[PDB]
Amino acid sequence: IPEYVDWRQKGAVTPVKNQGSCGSCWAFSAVVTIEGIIKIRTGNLNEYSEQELLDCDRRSYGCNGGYPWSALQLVAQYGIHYRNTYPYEGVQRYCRSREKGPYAAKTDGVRQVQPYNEGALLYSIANQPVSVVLEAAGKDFQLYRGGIFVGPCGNKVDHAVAAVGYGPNYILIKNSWGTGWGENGYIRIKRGTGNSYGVCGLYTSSFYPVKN
Ligand SMILES: *[C@@H](C(=O)O)[C@H](O)C(=O)N[C@@H](CC(C)C)C(=O)NCCCCNC(N)=[NH2+]
Repeated sequence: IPEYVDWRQKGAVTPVKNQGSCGSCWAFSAVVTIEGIIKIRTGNLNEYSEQELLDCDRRSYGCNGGYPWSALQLVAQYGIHYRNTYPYEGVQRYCRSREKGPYAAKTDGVRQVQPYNEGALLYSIANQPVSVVLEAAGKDFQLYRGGIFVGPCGNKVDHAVAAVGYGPNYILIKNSWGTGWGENGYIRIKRGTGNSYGVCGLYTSSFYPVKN
């Protein structure tokens, strides 16, 4: 795999979103990987509905949090609507997939990256955007304004984001806190520290959709 991967340069990343007050990071995370893999497989970049995952993933808890892997299973089992048809409301409502006609996209499945393994994560990111989790509760993460982030942070992972690239000394992360946070909405997190958790627990739990 190359020394640098940046899926934004391959036109595989949609603009940065702001999840707002709702704890829907897991659905934003999931959607980034769906948007990425649909572009990689079909050549079209589209935006898909975080709101639909929020309303329709019964394993998750709406704005109270959820599971990227569960949302990814939803999309493989059923599909997902365009974001324009099922726009983000920042509040869990009832699942409106049937009202909004046929799904715009469907995946074939969900894989887990083998946890606590930096090379396994980078291999996956070389192929497509990957849903990853990290500890975002710490003030240093929240006030991040740019640079390679090394922490301080612990391993109490609480926030699902999407890795859309990496370099020699960082993993490139699309966050869902708007374009004002971090590096236009992105964070570069240090890798290769020999901490198998990853910094801020980045290697704890990573998933990507499969599409054939
Ligand atoms: C993340 C966010 O929106 O910033 C959001 O709180 C979230 O989805 N958190 C996850 C943990 C990460 C995905 C590692 C989470 O807390 N998942 C468990 C479900 C939420 C707690 N359960 C209930 N019933 N409230």
